[PDB]
Amino acid sequence: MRLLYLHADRFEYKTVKPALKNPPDPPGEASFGEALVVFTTVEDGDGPQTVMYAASDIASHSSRLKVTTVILYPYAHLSSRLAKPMAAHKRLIELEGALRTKFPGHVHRAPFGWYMSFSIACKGHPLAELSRSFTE
Amino acid sequence: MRLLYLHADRFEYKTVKPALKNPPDPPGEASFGEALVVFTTVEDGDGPQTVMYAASDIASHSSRLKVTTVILYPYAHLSSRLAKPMAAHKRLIELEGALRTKFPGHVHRAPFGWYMSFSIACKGHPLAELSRSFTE
Ligand SMILES: Nc1ncnc2c1ncn2[C@@H]1O[C@H](CO)[C@@H](NC(=O)[C@@H](N)CO)[C@H]1O
Ligand SMILES: Nc1ncnc2c1ncn2[C@@H]1O[C@H](CO)[C@@H](NC(=O)[C@@H](N)CO)[C@H]1O
Ligand SMILES: [Mg+2]
Ligand SMILES: [Mg+2]
Repeated sequence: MRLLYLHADRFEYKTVKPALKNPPDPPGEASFGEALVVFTTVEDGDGPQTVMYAASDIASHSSRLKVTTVILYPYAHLSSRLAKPMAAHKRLIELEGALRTKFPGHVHRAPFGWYMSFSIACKGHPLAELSRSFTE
Repeated sequence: MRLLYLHADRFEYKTVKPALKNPPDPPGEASFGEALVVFTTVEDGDGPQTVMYAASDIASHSSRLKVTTVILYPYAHLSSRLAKPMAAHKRLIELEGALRTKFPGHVHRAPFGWYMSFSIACKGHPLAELSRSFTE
Protein backbone atom coordinates (compact mmCIF):
# COMPACT_ATOMS: atom_id res chain seq x y z
CA MET A 1 0.00 0.00 0.00
CA ARG A 2 1.41 3.42 -0.92
CA LEU A 3 -0.04 6.58 0.71
CA LEU A 4 0.53 10.27 0.32
CA TYR A 5 -0.44 12.43 3.31
CA LEU A 6 -1.35 16.02 2.46
CA HIS A 7 -2.32 18.33 5.35
CA ALA A 8 -4.84 20.58 3.67
CA ASP A 9 -6.51 23.86 4.64
CA ARG A 10 -9.37 22.75 2.41
CA PHE A 11 -10.27 19.91 0.09
CA GLU A 12 -12.99 19.02 -2.25
CA TYR A 13 -13.71 16.46 -5.00
CA LYS A 14 -16.41 15.62 -7.51
CA THR A 15 -16.79 12.31 -9.36
CA VAL A 16 -16.92 12.88 -13.16
CA LYS A 17 -16.91 9.91 -15.59
CA PRO A 18 -16.87 6.26 -14.28
CA ALA A 19 -13.31 4.94 -14.66
CA LEU A 20 -14.52 1.39 -14.26
CA LYS A 21 -17.36 -0.43 -16.14
CA ASN A 22 -19.47 -0.44 -12.92
CA PRO A 23 -18.01 1.73 -10.14
CA PRO A 24 -18.82 0.01 -6.83
CA ASP A 25 -19.56 3.32 -5.11
CA PRO A 26 -22.25 5.88 -6.20
CA PRO A 27 -21.19 9.25 -7.75
CA GLY A 28 -20.92 12.33 -5.52
CA GLU A 29 -19.02 15.25 -4.16
CA ALA A 30 -17.77 16.66 -0.90
CA SER A 31 -15.75 19.50 0.51
CA PHE A 32 -13.92 19.98 3.74
CA GLY A 33 -11.98 22.35 5.86
CA GLU A 34 -8.73 21.46 7.56
CA ALA A 35 -8.05 17.75 7.05
CA LEU A 36 -5.45 15.16 6.30
CA VAL A 37 -6.03 14.05 2.73
CA VAL A 38 -4.64 10.52 2.29
CA PHE A 39 -4.15 9.59 -1.32
CA THR A 40 -4.30 5.77 -1.19
CA THR A 41 -2.95 3.25 -3.70
CA VAL A 42 -3.76 -0.35 -2.83
CA GLU A 43 -1.01 -2.75 -3.90
CA ASP A 44 -1.01 -6.50 -4.71
CA GLY A 45 0.54 -7.55 -1.34
CA ASP A 46 -2.00 -5.73 0.79
CA GLY A 47 -4.02 -7.70 3.28
CA PRO A 48 -5.43 -7.31 6.75
CA GLN A 49 -2.16 -6.57 8.58
CA THR A 50 -1.27 -3.93 5.95
CA VAL A 51 -4.64 -2.25 6.53
CA MET A 52 -4.14 -2.17 10.23
CA TYR A 53 -0.58 -0.81 10.05
CA ALA A 54 -1.80 1.96 7.72
CA ALA A 55 -4.80 2.75 10.05
CA SER A 56 -2.46 3.04 13.05
CA ASP A 57 -0.04 5.27 11.18
CA ILE A 58 -2.75 7.54 9.83
CA ALA A 59 -4.15 7.92 13.33
CA SER A 60 -0.74 8.73 14.84
CA HIS A 61 0.15 11.25 12.15
CA SER A 62 -3.25 12.90 12.48
CA SER A 63 -2.67 12.99 16.26
CA ARG A 64 0.70 14.75 15.69
CA LEU A 65 -0.94 17.32 13.37
CA LYS A 66 -3.92 17.85 15.67
CA VAL A 67 -6.15 16.99 12.69
CA THR A 68 -9.72 15.92 13.37
CA THR A 69 -10.73 14.96 9.84
CA VAL A 70 -9.15 12.36 7.55
CA ILE A 71 -10.07 11.85 3.90
CA LEU A 72 -9.33 8.40 2.41
CA TYR A 73 -8.91 9.27 -1.22
CA PRO A 74 -8.58 6.34 -3.65
CA TYR A 75 -5.69 7.04 -6.04
CA ALA A 76 -4.39 4.75 -8.76
CA HIS A 77 -1.16 6.58 -9.50
CA LEU A 78 1.28 6.25 -6.54
CA SER A 79 2.59 2.83 -7.35
CA SER A 80 3.38 0.44 -10.16
CA ARG A 81 2.30 -2.62 -8.23
CA LEU A 82 -1.49 -2.02 -8.18
CA ALA A 83 -4.07 -4.42 -6.71
CA LYS A 84 -7.02 -5.31 -8.97
CA PRO A 85 -10.00 -2.91 -8.63
CA MET A 86 -12.21 -5.30 -6.56
CA ALA A 87 -9.43 -6.17 -4.12
CA ALA A 88 -8.51 -2.44 -3.86
CA HIS A 89 -12.08 -1.46 -3.05
CA LYS A 90 -12.23 -4.18 -0.38
CA ARG A 91 -9.00 -2.99 1.17
CA LEU A 92 -10.14 0.61 1.17
CA ILE A 93 -13.41 -0.33 2.89
CA GLU A 94 -11.34 -2.25 5.45
CA LEU A 95 -9.03 0.70 5.87
CA GLU A 96 -11.94 3.06 6.62
CA GLY A 97 -13.28 0.55 9.16
CA ALA A 98 -9.85 0.09 10.77
CA LEU A 99 -9.16 3.80 10.95
CA ARG A 100 -12.43 4.36 12.92
CA THR A 101 -11.05 2.03 15.61
CA LYS A 102 -7.88 4.13 16.05
CA PHE A 103 -8.80 7.72 15.17
CA PRO A 104 -11.64 9.67 16.92
CA GLY A 105 -12.38 12.27 14.29
CA HIS A 106 -14.29 12.43 11.04
CA VAL A 107 -13.31 9.73 8.51
CA HIS A 108 -14.53 10.17 5.00
CA ARG A 109 -13.99 7.61 2.26
CA ALA A 110 -14.22 9.13 -1.20
CA PRO A 111 -15.96 6.97 -3.80
CA PHE A 112 -14.05 4.30 -5.68
CA GLY A 113 -13.86 3.65 -9.42
CA TRP A 114 -14.37 7.24 -10.70
CA TYR A 115 -12.42 9.92 -12.51
CA MET A 116 -12.35 12.93 -10.18
CA SER A 117 -11.91 16.62 -10.21
CA PHE A 118 -10.48 17.96 -7.00
CA SER A 119 -9.15 21.03 -5.40
CA ILE A 120 -6.77 21.12 -2.50
CA ALA A 121 -5.00 23.82 -0.67
CA CYS A 122 -2.10 22.08 0.83
CA LYS A 123 -0.36 23.66 3.82
CA GLY A 124 3.23 24.62 3.68
CA HIS A 125 4.57 23.42 7.01
CA PRO A 126 7.26 20.81 7.14
CA LEU A 127 5.02 17.83 7.94
CA ALA A 128 2.22 18.79 5.55
CA GLU A 129 3.40 16.44 2.76
CA LEU A 130 4.71 12.94 3.51
CA SER A 131 4.50 9.54 1.87
CA ARG A 132 4.19 6.09 3.46
CA SER A 133 4.42 2.43 2.48
CA PHE A 134 2.79 -0.54 4.24
CA THR A 135 3.18 -4.26 3.58
CA GLU A 136 2.83 -7.63 5.22
CA MET B 1 12.61 9.50 -12.36
CA ARG B 2 8.98 9.31 -11.22
CA LEU B 3 6.45 11.92 -12.46
CA LEU B 4 2.84 12.66 -11.78
CA TYR B 5 0.99 14.60 -14.50
CA LEU B 6 -1.97 16.64 -13.27
CA HIS B 7 -3.96 18.62 -15.87
CA ALA B 8 -5.04 21.61 -13.85
CA ASP B 9 -7.56 24.41 -14.41
CA ARG B 10 -5.36 26.48 -12.12
CA PHE B 11 -2.25 26.11 -10.01
CA GLU B 12 -0.30 28.12 -7.59
CA TYR B 13 2.52 27.63 -5.05
CA LYS B 14 4.42 29.62 -2.46
CA THR B 15 7.76 28.64 -0.90
CA VAL B 16 7.51 28.62 2.93
CA LYS B 17 10.43 27.35 5.09
CA PRO B 18 13.72 26.14 3.45
CA ALA B 19 13.70 22.33 3.48
CA LEU B 20 17.42 22.22 2.84
CA LYS B 21 20.25 24.06 4.73
CA ASN B 22 20.82 26.32 1.66
CA PRO B 23 18.10 25.97 -1.01
CA PRO B 24 19.78 26.42 -4.40
CA ASP B 25 16.86 28.43 -5.77
CA PRO B 26 15.51 31.74 -4.28
CA PRO B 27 12.09 31.81 -2.51
CA GLY B 28 8.99 32.84 -4.46
CA GLU B 29 5.49 32.23 -5.67
CA ALA B 30 3.53 31.85 -8.86
CA SER B 31 0.08 31.10 -10.13
CA PHE B 32 -1.23 29.85 -13.40
CA GLY B 33 -4.27 29.08 -15.43
CA GLU B 34 -4.71 25.89 -17.39
CA ALA B 35 -1.47 23.90 -17.26
CA LEU B 36 0.06 20.50 -16.92
CA VAL B 37 1.53 20.33 -13.43
CA VAL B 38 4.34 17.75 -13.40
CA PHE B 39 5.25 16.63 -9.92
CA THR B 40 8.85 15.44 -10.38
CA THR B 41 10.87 13.06 -8.21
CA VAL B 42 14.46 12.63 -9.34
CA GLU B 43 15.78 9.12 -8.67
CA ASP B 44 19.32 7.73 -8.20
CA GLY B 45 19.53 6.21 -11.74
CA ASP B 46 18.62 9.41 -13.54
CA GLY B 47 21.03 10.82 -16.06
CA PRO B 48 20.95 12.59 -19.39
CA GLN B 49 18.98 9.96 -21.34
CA THR B 50 16.35 9.83 -18.55
CA VAL B 51 15.97 13.62 -18.77
CA MET B 52 15.48 13.51 -22.46
CA TYR B 53 12.95 10.66 -22.38
CA ALA B 54 10.96 12.57 -19.74
CA ALA B 55 11.15 15.85 -21.80
CA SER B 56 9.85 14.04 -24.90
CA ASP B 57 7.03 12.41 -22.99
CA ILE B 58 5.97 15.62 -21.27
CA ALA B 59 5.90 17.37 -24.63
CA SER B 60 3.83 14.61 -26.27
CA HIS B 61 1.33 14.43 -23.43
CA SER B 62 0.99 18.21 -23.40
CA SER B 63 0.46 18.04 -27.18
CA ARG B 64 -2.35 15.47 -26.66
CA LEU B 65 -4.01 17.70 -24.02
CA LYS B 66 -3.58 20.87 -26.08
CA VAL B 67 -1.79 22.37 -23.05
CA THR B 68 0.44 25.39 -23.60
CA THR B 69 1.92 25.67 -20.12
CA VAL B 70 3.92 23.07 -18.17
CA ILE B 71 4.95 23.42 -14.54
CA LEU B 72 7.99 21.37 -13.42
CA TYR B 73 7.25 20.97 -9.75
CA PRO B 74 10.02 19.40 -7.62
CA TYR B 75 8.47 16.74 -5.37
CA ALA B 76 10.31 14.48 -2.94
CA HIS B 77 7.49 12.05 -2.25
CA LEU B 78 6.74 9.93 -5.37
CA SER B 79 9.51 7.43 -4.96
CA SER B 80 11.62 5.59 -2.42
CA ARG B 81 14.73 5.69 -4.56
CA LEU B 82 15.53 9.44 -4.31
CA ALA B 83 18.60 11.13 -5.83
CA LYS B 84 20.63 13.36 -3.49
CA PRO B 85 19.45 17.01 -3.42
CA MET B 86 22.34 18.41 -5.56
CA ALA B 87 22.00 15.73 -8.24
CA ALA B 88 18.18 16.22 -8.21
CA HIS B 89 18.50 19.96 -8.71
CA LYS B 90 20.92 19.39 -11.60
CA ARG B 91 18.55 16.93 -13.23
CA LEU B 92 15.61 19.27 -12.84
CA ILE B 93 17.55 22.13 -14.43
CA GLU B 94 18.44 19.76 -17.27
CA LEU B 95 14.84 18.69 -17.57
CA GLU B 96 13.64 22.30 -17.92
CA GLY B 97 16.30 22.89 -20.59
CA ALA B 98 15.40 19.68 -22.44
CA LEU B 99 11.68 20.36 -22.33
CA ARG B 100 12.21 23.79 -24.03
CA THR B 101 13.72 21.92 -27.01
CA LYS B 102 10.60 19.74 -27.44
CA PHE B 103 7.64 21.79 -26.19
CA PRO B 104 6.73 25.28 -27.58
CA GLY B 105 4.75 26.65 -24.68
CA HIS B 106 5.49 28.20 -21.32
CA VAL B 107 7.80 26.10 -19.11
CA HIS B 108 8.05 27.08 -15.51
CA ARG B 109 10.40 25.42 -13.05
CA ALA B 110 9.29 25.86 -9.45
CA PRO B 111 12.09 26.48 -6.96
CA PHE B 112 14.00 23.59 -5.45
CA GLY B 113 14.77 22.85 -1.80
CA TRP B 114 11.69 24.47 -0.17
CA TYR B 115 8.61 23.45 1.74
CA MET B 116 5.63 24.66 -0.30
CA SER B 117 2.05 25.54 0.03
CA PHE B 118 0.09 24.97 -3.13
CA SER B 119 -3.35 24.96 -4.53
CA ILE B 120 -4.47 23.04 -7.54
CA ALA B 121 -7.73 22.51 -9.23
CA CYS B 122 -7.25 19.33 -11.06
CA LYS B 123 -9.53 18.54 -13.99
CA GLY B 124 -11.70 15.51 -13.99
CA HIS B 125 -11.28 14.15 -17.49
CA PRO B 126 -9.82 10.74 -18.03
CA LEU B 127 -6.29 11.84 -18.95
CA ALA B 128 -6.03 14.57 -16.31
CA GLU B 129 -4.09 12.39 -13.83
CA LEU B 130 -1.35 10.00 -14.97
CA SER B 131 1.99 8.85 -13.64
CA ARG B 132 5.23 8.07 -15.51
CA SER B 133 8.61 6.47 -14.88
CA PHE B 134 11.85 7.09 -16.79
CA THR B 135 15.22 5.36 -16.50
CA GLU B 136 18.37 4.64 -18.41
N1 LIG C 1 -5.17 -0.15 -6.76
C1 LIG C 1 -5.98 0.89 -6.64
N2 LIG C 1 -5.89 1.65 -5.52
C2 LIG C 1 -6.66 2.69 -5.30
N3 LIG C 1 -7.63 3.06 -6.14
C3 LIG C 1 -7.81 2.32 -7.26
C4 LIG C 1 -6.99 1.23 -7.54
N4 LIG C 1 -7.42 0.72 -8.70
C5 LIG C 1 -8.44 1.45 -9.17
N5 LIG C 1 -8.69 2.44 -8.29
C6 LIG C 1 -9.80 3.40 -8.38
O1 LIG C 1 -10.35 3.28 -9.69
C7 LIG C 1 -10.15 4.55 -10.37
C8 LIG C 1 -9.55 4.40 -11.77
O2 LIG C 1 -8.22 3.85 -11.77
C9 LIG C 1 -9.24 5.38 -9.44
N6 LIG C 1 -9.57 6.79 -9.55
C10 LIG C 1 -8.62 7.70 -9.39
O3 LIG C 1 -7.34 7.39 -9.09
C11 LIG C 1 -9.01 9.17 -9.52
N7 LIG C 1 -8.46 9.91 -8.34
C12 LIG C 1 -8.55 9.67 -10.92
O4 LIG C 1 -9.22 10.92 -11.26
C13 LIG C 1 -9.64 4.86 -8.08
O5 LIG C 1 -10.96 5.33 -7.70
N1 LIG D 1 15.03 13.66 -5.33
C1 LIG D 1 14.34 14.79 -5.31
N2 LIG D 1 13.53 15.07 -6.35
C2 LIG D 1 12.82 16.17 -6.44
N3 LIG D 1 12.88 17.14 -5.50
C3 LIG D 1 13.71 16.94 -4.45
C4 LIG D 1 14.44 15.77 -4.32
N4 LIG D 1 15.15 15.88 -3.18
C5 LIG D 1 14.86 17.05 -2.58
N5 LIG D 1 13.97 17.70 -3.36
C6 LIG D 1 13.48 19.07 -3.11
O1 LIG D 1 13.87 19.43 -1.79
C7 LIG D 1 12.66 19.63 -1.00
C8 LIG D 1 12.67 18.89 0.33
O2 LIG D 1 12.70 17.45 0.20
C9 LIG D 1 11.51 19.15 -1.91
N6 LIG D 1 10.32 19.95 -1.66
C10 LIG D 1 9.12 19.40 -1.79
O3 LIG D 1 8.93 18.13 -2.20
C11 LIG D 1 7.89 20.27 -1.51
N7 LIG D 1 6.94 20.13 -2.65
C12 LIG D 1 7.35 19.89 -0.10
O4 LIG D 1 6.45 20.93 0.39
C13 LIG D 1 12.05 19.47 -3.29
O5 LIG D 1 12.06 20.90 -3.54
MG1 LIG E 1 -21.75 15.23 -9.52
MG1 LIG F 1 6.83 34.27 -0.17
